[PDB]
Amino acid sequence: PNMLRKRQMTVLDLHPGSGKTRKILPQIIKDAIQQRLRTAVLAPTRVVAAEMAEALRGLPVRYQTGNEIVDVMCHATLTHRLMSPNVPNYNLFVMDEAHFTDPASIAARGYIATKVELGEAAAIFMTATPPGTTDPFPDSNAPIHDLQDEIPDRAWSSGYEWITEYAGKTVWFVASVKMGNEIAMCLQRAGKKVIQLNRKSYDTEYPKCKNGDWDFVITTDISANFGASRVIDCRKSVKPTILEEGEGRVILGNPSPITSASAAQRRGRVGRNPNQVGDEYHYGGATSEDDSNLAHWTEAKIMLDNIHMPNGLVAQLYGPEREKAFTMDGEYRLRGEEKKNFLELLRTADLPVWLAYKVASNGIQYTDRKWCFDGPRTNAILEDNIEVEIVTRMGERKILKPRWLDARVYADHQALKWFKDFAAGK
Repeated sequence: PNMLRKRQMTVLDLHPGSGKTRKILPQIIKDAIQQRLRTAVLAPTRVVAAEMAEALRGLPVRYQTGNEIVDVMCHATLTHRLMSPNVPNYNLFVMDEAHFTDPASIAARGYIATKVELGEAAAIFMTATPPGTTDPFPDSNAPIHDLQDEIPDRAWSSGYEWITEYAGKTVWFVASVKMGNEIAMCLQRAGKKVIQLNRKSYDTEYPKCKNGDWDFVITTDISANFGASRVIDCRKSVKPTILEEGEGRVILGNPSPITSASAAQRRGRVGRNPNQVGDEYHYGGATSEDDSNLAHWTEAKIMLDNIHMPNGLVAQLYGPEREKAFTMDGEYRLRGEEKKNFLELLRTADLPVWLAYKVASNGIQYTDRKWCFDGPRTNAILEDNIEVEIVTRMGERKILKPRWLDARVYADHQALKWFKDFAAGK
């Protein structure tokens, strides 16, 4: 209850499997309402806000993704609102999964930390792996066998007997959906039942695990729980990376080492049941915290620079994250029409922050799509081995050749489809 008073930043380092959302969160919220604190409760991802709504039943809470003083929203709803000209004076912020390195999450932590430092609010960040984490092997409810193994990143014809011999359930984190599919098909040829949880997520696949009739779930990301007694972790992921070369570019790099926080979260899927001994975590490479060129640090700073504060001052990243990229505070601030264009490119067109910033900072209007087509011929986007063409709503056929390339807009067929609609003026 005391943690709720202004000027306190509390990190609840709760090791994986402690049920923070389900037990600890409701008590905090009950104490907040009791103390009449205007409270923002922040969820990172799709499911967590909903899991919060059930956890917080009976409590006067308002969900935003009449008289309630507690608001539940995604990390990103807060950040997008903060940048706009349209946010309550929260006395308390509670951020669940406060390790997420989505740019809007990083920016949200910076804003919150800044408000707490000013003595304007209190905050509680809940996560097993808080920012500044370096330990991939945190505590668990049951001991876990940590095993360094060579992990395949493609189909195998022989060897790797330990993978297929195992009798229990395995979650295998792979570096890419493509790689995941090769592996899944491999395992299926070996008689294993496999679920690929990527963006067939809440299709059949998400609650296809609850039936329990599977041997492996192959996934790239986010670490709801399953029946797993074993995790296989390639310990790599493909990350958007900024290349400062030309007029600048964002690439999706070859698979690179994950952070210790990510490794800990992956490992933390197992060892959760104090009556189940022998769970295993097999990992295939080192972690790294050297990731200053990840797009998200710069994108977080772009967002923070664009949140106006009262003291004329610029919010800063949360302390342990400040070192991830040093710029002069305010460097990325946009004003007037450029800022309006930037927000529209973010909220309507859903462009990545970096790309929205490049377009708006070059004085381009939201509705002017010429930049999608007037880049150098080296920038032509190719899909299934041919130049991508669109027909604009004006009746012109154009090759998609953007002035700035952000690989996230052509990462998958669906990303490229959305970007083509955008380029055409749909």
